[PDB]
Amino acid sequence: RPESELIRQSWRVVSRSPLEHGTVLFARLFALEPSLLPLFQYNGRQFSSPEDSLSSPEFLDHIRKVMLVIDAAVTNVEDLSSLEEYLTSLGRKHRAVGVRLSSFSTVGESLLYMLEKSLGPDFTPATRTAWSRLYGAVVQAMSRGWDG
Ligand code: HEM
Repeated sequence: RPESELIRQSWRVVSRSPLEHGTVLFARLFALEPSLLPLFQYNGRQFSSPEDSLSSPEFLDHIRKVMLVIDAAVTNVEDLSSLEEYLTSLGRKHRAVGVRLSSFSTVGESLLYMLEKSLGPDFTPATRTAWSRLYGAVVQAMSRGWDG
């Protein structure tokens, strides 16, 4: 795919600083859907406010993990048979921690938000569309984990 290069080129900008950019993604996510905050239960404690998650090493590690999985998707943008089974398993894991599959739409919007804000004018409509397609494919693989 040649929309694979829009993804690779737009990801290089953000992939150099995964935590900063993933923080934008999660800040956006909780602004859009505050009910996701309690799903991050580290040491059986709930974050009261979004900003509390940003002081949590475990939550920031989760942002790193998310950026690593997105980086794997970018690396395999032509692929996604390398990752199908891993994503399913990642879906099952999220289902288990209580994430509703529908929340991954908000995540998608957060990721697109974050890429728009990082790329400015370089986040063309084509780049947007490419990412929506890639993210959609990632979620489709993960959705198998909600065993449907
Ligand atoms: C609504 C959005 C999400 C929520 C509420 C969420 C929540 C969680 C929680 C609570 C865990 C277990 C604790 C931890 O490892 O920190 C987890 C694991 C993980 N999440 Fe997320 N997550 C979300 C989205 C994502 C997305 C979109 C990705 C990937 C692009 C992702 C990648 C990971 C990874 C890599 C793990 C470790 C899975 C394992 O090996 O056990 N998460 N998530």
